[PDB]
Amino acid sequence: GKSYPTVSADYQKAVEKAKKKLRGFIAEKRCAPLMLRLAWHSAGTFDKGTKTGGPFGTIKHPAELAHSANNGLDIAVRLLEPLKAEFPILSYADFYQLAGVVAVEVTGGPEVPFHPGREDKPEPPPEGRLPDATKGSDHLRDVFGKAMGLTDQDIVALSGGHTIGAAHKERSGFEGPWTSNPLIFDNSYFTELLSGEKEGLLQLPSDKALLSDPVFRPLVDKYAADEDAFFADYAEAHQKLSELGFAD
Ligand code: HEM
Ligand SMILES: [K+]
Repeated sequence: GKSYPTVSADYQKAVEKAKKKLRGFIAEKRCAPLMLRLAWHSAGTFDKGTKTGGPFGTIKHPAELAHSANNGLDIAVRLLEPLKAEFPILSYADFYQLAGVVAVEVTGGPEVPFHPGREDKPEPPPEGRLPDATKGSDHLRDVFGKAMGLTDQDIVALSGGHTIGAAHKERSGFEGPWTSNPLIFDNSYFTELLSGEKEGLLQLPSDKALLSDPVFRPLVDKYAADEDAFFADYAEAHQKLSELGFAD
């Protein structure tokens, strides 16, 4: 159950103006995938049992940026700082999650509902909570299930965020896009994953894990066949992720 906090009218006005400015900025800079990854890596540190981590603005801290999993996200933070400065009333936590919602929207994805009121927290979570691309389904459930508190459906739908963007050998070490159209939010991640490896496209071991797991594979098949079902389940999961630890 979520009970969202009240924010002032002025705060609500700034969310709306920031949403529009983020559309223009993220479209022009071609940085939707990185902005989605910043929001995801922000939220994905939540541990439900201790209620630590999650989307509370800490990823901008040099000490969280310096986590190995977060290679390259300093770029994201830097790119957003001038625009954030235009919206002093907004928390960083809300601004980065709004950026992730807008990243999905401006690449043609679902409209993920957005609620303001996240407070910036003073201290980043311990390093080590983000998923490891070399591991498989048990590990995915450890991180998205046992720590974050998301469902198996959420795991597969959120994995579809790889439909935009690419890996970089100087960041993670992996290299290349998952899809032929890495600035378009669609179900291609799943149709690629099914079709086997393609010259010039990437699959992580963690993506492949989806194919061999009895619960994940029917969802991959669903999303490959029905982009609308993918969009519905993605929007549900992204909203949940963006709200972990918030408004509970
Ligand atoms: C399931 C487990 C996860 C693993 C192991 C994983 C791993 C990775 C890796 C290794 C990269 C490449 C980083 C680089 O070299 O630039 C990456 C990027 C990406 N990830 Fe994930 N990922 C996972 C889940 C997610 C989720 C939950 C989403 C958000 C819904 C997400 C969104 C993205 C985006 C959009 C990119 C591309 C970034 C860019 O183009 O710079 N990933 N991920
Ligand atoms: K795509």
